Amino acid sequence: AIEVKLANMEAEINTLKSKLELTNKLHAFSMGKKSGKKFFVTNHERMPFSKVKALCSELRGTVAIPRNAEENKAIQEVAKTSAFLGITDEVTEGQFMYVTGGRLTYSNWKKDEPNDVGSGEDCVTIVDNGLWNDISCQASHTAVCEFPA
Amino acid sequence: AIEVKLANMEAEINTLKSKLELTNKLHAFSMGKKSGKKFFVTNHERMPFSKVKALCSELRGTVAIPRNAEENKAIQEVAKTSAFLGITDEVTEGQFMYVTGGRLTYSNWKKDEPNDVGSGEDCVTIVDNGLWNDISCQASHTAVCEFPA
Amino acid sequence: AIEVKLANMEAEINTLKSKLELTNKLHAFSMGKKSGKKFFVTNHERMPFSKVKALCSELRGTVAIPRNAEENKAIQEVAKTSAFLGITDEVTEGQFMYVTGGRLTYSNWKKDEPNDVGSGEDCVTIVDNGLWNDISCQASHTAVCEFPA
Ligand SMILES: OC[C@H]1O[C@H](O[C@@H]2[C@H](O)[C@@H](O)O[C@H](CO)[C@H]2O)[C@@H](O)[C@@H](O)[C@@H]1O
Ligand SMILES: OC[C@H]1O[C@H](O[C@@H]2[C@H](O)[C@@H](O)O[C@H](CO)[C@H]2O)[C@@H](O)[C@@H](O)[C@@H]1O
Ligand SMILES: OC[C@H]1O[C@H](O[C@@H]2[C@H](O)[C@@H](O)O[C@H](CO)[C@H]2O)[C@@H](O)[C@@H](O)[C@@H]1O
Ligand SMILES: [Ca+2]
Ligand SMILES: [Ca+2]
Ligand SMILES: [Ca+2]
Ligand SMILES: [Ca+2]
Ligand SMILES: [Ca+2]
Ligand SMILES: [Ca+2]
Ligand SMILES: [Ca+2]
Ligand SMILES: [Ca+2]
Ligand SMILES: [Ca+2]
Ligand SMILES: [Cl-]
Ligand SMILES: [Cl-]
Ligand SMILES: [Cl-]
Repeated sequence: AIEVKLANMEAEINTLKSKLELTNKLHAFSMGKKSGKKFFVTNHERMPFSKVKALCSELRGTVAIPRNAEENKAIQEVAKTSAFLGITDEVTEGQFMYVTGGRLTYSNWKKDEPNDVGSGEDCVTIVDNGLWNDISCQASHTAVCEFPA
Repeated sequence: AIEVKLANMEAEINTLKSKLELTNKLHAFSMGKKSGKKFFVTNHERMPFSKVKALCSELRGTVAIPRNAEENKAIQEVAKTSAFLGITDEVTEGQFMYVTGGRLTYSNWKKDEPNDVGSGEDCVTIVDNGLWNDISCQASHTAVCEFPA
Repeated sequence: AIEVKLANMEAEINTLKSKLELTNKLHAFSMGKKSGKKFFVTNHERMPFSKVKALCSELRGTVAIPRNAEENKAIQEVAKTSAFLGITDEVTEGQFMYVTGGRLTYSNWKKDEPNDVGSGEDCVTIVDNGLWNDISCQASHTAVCEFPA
């Protein structure tokens, strides 16, 4: 009896795990995730980079990072307003790196940017037309997270 | 070994619990939930107050209640059209109360409202410009639910 | 110990099942699901019919099929642009059938359609009028999946 009950429960667990994964798939789809593409999403809340990072991490994602022009446009249409990207030049000034590791491949800087103005600007925001502007990490911008393809 | 399988099952259940909690958090975030703020959702369906209550209750939420101007604006944006609020004077005519209990504090009544017109109006709808009007609970208005912060 | 823990885990599993059902209801409501009505969802991606069937199949739904004018309008509004319907005449030219099986009840063909132009047209797209046109299954149109009422 006990070995049988346990086996049956193990089967119920497998089914439940698959059903949750399905729920996750349907949700991503409803929010616009394209086949074979990363899922970008926002709650339209503006906050400092430290909070965006903590927030996306809490949902098991990361701050949105455009790896090419196509993902840049995707993040642009999701954000609507100015949003932080998971890129900073905190280690060596001018050397932008992804918060998940590695040197910057694709970039879409605005005219006269990055300019590290004032006391300094080590974070990055995607703004109007999808162009980039380095900004203070302490400034508040829209939180956009990315989840794997 | 029975005991080893039971321990694995405890681990599988805990993992499931944590992933479902994550699914709930990601969904709220995608629906616009701001940090430390309750969030609002609607399917844009219009129905009598009693139905809205049942529906929200069934989702472990409650008909939306504006506790301040920010929340009121947020509800207004989600709704898009006239929607019921979790406020009524059903228990004692003239004394509006929250469906979850307590006398109404913050309010945003249109001029000359509430007016309990006709045979009476004991429900409340957020309408044009986000102002409020008491209306018959039997009329159909947009169902908007609120969930905890 | 053994038996008590097993009984607890059974209640844990049942509790999880109820919670996930709850999450699915909340998600459906946010996706726009109207009471007792089937609902349509899209990620706004355009792709060939085969990829639409595959994508909807993964999510345990089916390619959208309008059964009457009301459902046909619902699909139109969700898609916004041309979208494939779960209808084709791939089996027998001239004879449209549902992908779920069966001959065509409701139809909303644009004048002179279906015409199987040029090399051939075995799929159907609901256009920007709500009307239908048979088109190549290899063409890319918006993916709209359907879930039960
Ligand atoms: O110091 C912040 C930022 O200021 C300047 O850019 C302006 C801002 O991004 C914002 O206020 O919008 C303006 C356009 O409406 C934009 O010019 C630049 O000096 C920039 O380099 C700097 O990071
Ligand atoms: O905004 C005024 C009032 O409008 C609607 O009710 C109407 C009025 O009470 C009045 O003019 O009589 C009409 C029927 O003869 C009635 O429709 C409602 O929206 C009401 O709640 C509102 O206060
Ligand atoms: O609305 C008619 C027809 O339009 C589109 O196809 C075009 C026509 O078949 C025709 O004029 O020739 C064109 C190629 O030279 C062709 O694109 C399609 O929407 C078709 O399905 C429709 O029947
Ligand atoms: Ca620096
Ligand atoms: Ca810098
Ligand atoms: Ca700058
Ligand atoms: Ca009364
Ligand atoms: Ca009254
Ligand atoms: Ca009134
Ligand atoms: Ca054919
Ligand atoms: Ca054909
Ligand atoms: Ca045609
Ligand atoms: Cl900075
Ligand atoms: Cl009433
Ligand atoms: Cl074809």
